[PDB]
Amino acid sequence: MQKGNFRNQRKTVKCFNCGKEGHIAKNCRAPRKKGCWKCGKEGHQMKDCTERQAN
Ligand SMILES: [Zn+2]
Ligand SMILES: [Zn+2]
Repeated sequence: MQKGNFRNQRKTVKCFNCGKEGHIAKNCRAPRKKGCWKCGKEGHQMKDCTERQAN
C-alpha cells in the first residue's frame, strides 16, 4: 500500500479537526464548516469546485 497508513487507520496521531488524539482530521467522523470560501458553497471544496471564475 501507499506510504501513509500502516496500523489500520485509527489510533495514534491526532485529529486537528476536533483535537482528539487517536484519529486524524481526515478520519474525523465529525466534519464542519469546510465551506468553499471561493464560491461560498458551504459543502463542496476547491477540489470539488466546478467553478473557475465565478461563472
Ligand atoms: Zn475528529
Ligand atoms: Zn466552490
